Amino acid sequence: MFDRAQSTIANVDPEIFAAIEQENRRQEDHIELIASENYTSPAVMAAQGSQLTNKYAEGYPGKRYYGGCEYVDVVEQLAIDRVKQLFGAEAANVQPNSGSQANQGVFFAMLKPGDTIMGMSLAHGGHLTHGSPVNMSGKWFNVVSYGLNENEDIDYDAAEKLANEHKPKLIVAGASAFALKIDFERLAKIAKSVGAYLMVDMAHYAGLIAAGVYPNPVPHADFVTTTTHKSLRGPRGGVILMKAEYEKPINSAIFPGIQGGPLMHVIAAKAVAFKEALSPEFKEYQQKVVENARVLAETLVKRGLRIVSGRTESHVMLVDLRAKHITGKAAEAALGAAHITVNKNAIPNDPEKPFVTSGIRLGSPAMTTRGFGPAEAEQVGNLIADVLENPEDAATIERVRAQVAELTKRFPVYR
Amino acid sequence: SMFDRAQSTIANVDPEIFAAIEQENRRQEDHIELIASENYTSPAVMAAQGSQLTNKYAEGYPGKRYYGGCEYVDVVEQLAIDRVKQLFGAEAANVQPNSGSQANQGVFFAMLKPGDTIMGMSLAHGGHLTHGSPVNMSGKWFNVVSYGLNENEDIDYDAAEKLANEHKPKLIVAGASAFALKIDFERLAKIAKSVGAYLMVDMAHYAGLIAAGVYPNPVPHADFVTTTTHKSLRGPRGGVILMKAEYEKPINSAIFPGIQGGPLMHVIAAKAVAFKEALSPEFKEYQQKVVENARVLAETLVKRGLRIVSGRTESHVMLVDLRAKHITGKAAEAALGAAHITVNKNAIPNDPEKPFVTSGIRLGSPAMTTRGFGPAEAEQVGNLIADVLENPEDAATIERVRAQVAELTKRFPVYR
Ligand SMILES: *Cc1c(COP(=O)(O)O)cnc(C)c1O
Ligand SMILES: *Cc1c(COP(=O)(O)O)cnc(C)c1O
Repeated sequence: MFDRAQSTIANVDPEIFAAIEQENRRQEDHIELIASENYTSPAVMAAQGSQLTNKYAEGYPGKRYYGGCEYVDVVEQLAIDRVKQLFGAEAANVQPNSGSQANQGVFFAMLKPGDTIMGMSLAHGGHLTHGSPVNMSGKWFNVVSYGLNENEDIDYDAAEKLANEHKPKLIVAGASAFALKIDFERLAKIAKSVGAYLMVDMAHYAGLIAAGVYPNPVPHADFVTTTTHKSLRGPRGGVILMKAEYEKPINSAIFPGIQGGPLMHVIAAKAVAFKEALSPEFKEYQQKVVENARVLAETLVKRGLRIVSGRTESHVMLVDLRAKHITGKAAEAALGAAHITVNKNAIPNDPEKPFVTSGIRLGSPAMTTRGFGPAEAEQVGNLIADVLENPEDAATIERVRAQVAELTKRFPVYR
Repeated sequence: SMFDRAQSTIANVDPEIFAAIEQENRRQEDHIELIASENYTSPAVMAAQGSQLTNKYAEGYPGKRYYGGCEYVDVVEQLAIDRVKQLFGAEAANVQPNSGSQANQGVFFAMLKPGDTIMGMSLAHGGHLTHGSPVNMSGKWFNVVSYGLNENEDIDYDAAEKLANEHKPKLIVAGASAFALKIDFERLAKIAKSVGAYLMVDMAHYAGLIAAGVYPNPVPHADFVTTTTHKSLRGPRGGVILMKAEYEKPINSAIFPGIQGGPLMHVIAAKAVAFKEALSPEFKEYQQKVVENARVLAETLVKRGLRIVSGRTESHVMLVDLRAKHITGKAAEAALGAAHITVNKNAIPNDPEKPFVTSGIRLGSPAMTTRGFGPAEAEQVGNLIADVLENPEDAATIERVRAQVAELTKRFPVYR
């Protein structure tokens, strides 16, 4: 059971082996445009497959409850130091188990149940964790939301009025389906004017920010949270960045507040991902992410679709499908049949029900990771439009699927 | 390239992290681990969590996902669910919790509101941080009443019953991180029912023993049973909630969209592997050995003049009262560590020492048993520990024990 020769997934658990093999193949054989998805490196995966899963290391480097933490301390401190370097942060906590736990760490440190918070409207591109009434963020706190103006940019003037009316203890900024640069400096001014903390959840944009191709919230915010996966291209998990004055409450909130033993193998994987993100090659990658998203958007507009906000300045776009008389749900299904993975998403003032929608969200991080360039981004844009224009036509779906197969064979994810 | 498995190795990409991992692998070999919450998980479990399943966003549940493309991760998660239900006889399960802490928090988010009253076992008497500490969520946002041990150092069920009637808790937590005896879950369920409270049993420490049928199963008696997948269950690091079917909907909703986002599908694959291992006859043999080795270790320490809190062990764990040897828990932990025996200090009931000093150490057998120790080695270990406790500052003693420990760790490698 503990011989690495005999204890292989195939020998121990053939069913789980088979499912993993089919998932490996599924990742190769579909073009992934879900904007929150990426492919992480073999080195990152190897780190989280390590024996570091065996170590209980409650506490912090040099300040652990148990002995024997000399080497996991080196690992965690490298992760902290590198993520501080990436974002210019005064302090960091690399223990959060997920983006959700990173956000909850800030809330636990700084708020009490019933306190008022502001966040971006879910209907307008905010995330579940930014105040949904079925998420902790909204169930146990009093939430006021701000959204977009008529031009489909953030309505900063409206946000300012709401902040003055409701006096939130904390303002959340960031989004999961918003294509433009967010004015973090302006949001910091608004927060300061009412005595609120500013927390920026940069999960979608963190990789772009690390590469300098999207604005950095760190100089402006009290707290910045993120996933380590998504555009940062790391393992699944979370990070809190914070001003030095908040180092003690934040660290205390993560442990012993809301977590126990950190996942040290995942933290090793975070450290590896941060080393990758510090490299010149990562900056080139993110430049390509931005270019590919722009080209994809441009192509869809040429084919008669509309981009919410009118343009992208990031990795992501929300496509208004109404000109093609197809719902987001129907588009997602037809594209999936053609081996293009997207997700439905409501648009501002969507006429359709919430599980139907009039939009799809698309992002470039994953296709860019597997090597697509602008010529491929354009091809993909045209293949999408081909499906949208005849979504139930077997021949169309088959033609697109065949073209997708040529692309996925030419651009394998893992070698 | 950055995505060529030939070139993207830890050693090539991140030599500093590679070096630290190699040193940790060596550290695991070279010490005898007696921390009762520690174990060594299998190469197959590690391989699963090193897989490409880390790339998949799979918010929601099997067949009920937000995104497409979840056919294969659905197979994985449902296998995990089915196997853990089979292991414990549970009516329903949620295998998404990121940790034991998140498993507990899922139950609280589902069933309680801030300010509600809960009961849990006293931390001073063997309860866990997550059972109501004022600096943990469990205690900061809820009103906590604790119950503890009687004069015999067993749970004072009569006192727990009186407290439940006085305080009318919405939910009673049972389970412990430093308690050696069988807990009477049936009795606690009667107490909870009598005041209309939910019973949640946090079985993290005991879960592997329970799966093997060598410690009592709380599942027939509790509304909710939470656990880690690591510790005695010997899986990857993460959590599980087991629940009566009538609570399936609130529990699942509480985990997602309530307190988590995308599940860690690679870790869930690793959980499924660990559960398959736990279903095997070899795992039952392992847990029988865990119980035997803990008993032998305890017996040996008693022969050498130490005392076991509660007077005996009925599980994988023991709390050793060190007072007869005039040594603190802190001092014992340090001296043993110098001799390559890893333990942790722990307060005893009515400890005369300050909280970071203590009069006890906690010891457990899961890890040493995993690497192949039997009763002869458990007895040797007991004697080596006593040798150190009797002369903790004596260089010759520490060195002699270290040499003996090195013979044992070379004989019983963790990974081959
Ligand atoms: C995906 C996401 C999260 C949650 O991350 P999980 O690791 O899925 O818990 C939080 N915030 C934002 C903006 C996200 O996009
Ligand atoms: C270790 C433990 C936990 C916490 O598990 P983590 O995975 O470290 O969050 C909860 N309850 C008990 C009884 C434990 O022993």
